[PDB]
Amino acid sequence: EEASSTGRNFNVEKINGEWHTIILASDKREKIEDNGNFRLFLEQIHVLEKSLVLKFHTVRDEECSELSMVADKTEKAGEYSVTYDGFNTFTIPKTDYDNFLMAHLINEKDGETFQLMGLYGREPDLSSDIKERFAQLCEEHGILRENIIDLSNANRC
Repeated sequence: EEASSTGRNFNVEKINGEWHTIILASDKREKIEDNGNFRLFLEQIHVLEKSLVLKFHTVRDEECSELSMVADKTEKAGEYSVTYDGFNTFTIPKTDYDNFLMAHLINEKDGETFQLMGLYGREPDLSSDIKERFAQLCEEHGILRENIIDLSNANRC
């Protein structure tokens, strides 16, 4: 079964655990390119009562660096917020819990904004069919495929 974090049947505890950044997408490509602040490699999601603890690592000059963030539930069901290089809110428009998780995020910094979409997998890669479903979801948010970056052969340290 698949669900949306904003859906009536969403079970947040089922997204707990191991996750890997498979593909990142953005309408501001630089944010997820080699030195962008949003090229984050997810490692796990710890589901709490009113928040999610996200553990990521970044890379610079082939060197991994750990970083944790706490995303708090907001007044909108299925929506979380977190301060990081500006103010961010995100939802999970689609997840099947056991294979993939697709997140849609809005960042607001210095009076501006950009969208970030992420495809995370329980394993360090996902099937071409799931990757195609992600490209369709990105398209529905106005993000061109050329702004979608597959990081599957670059997510391990």
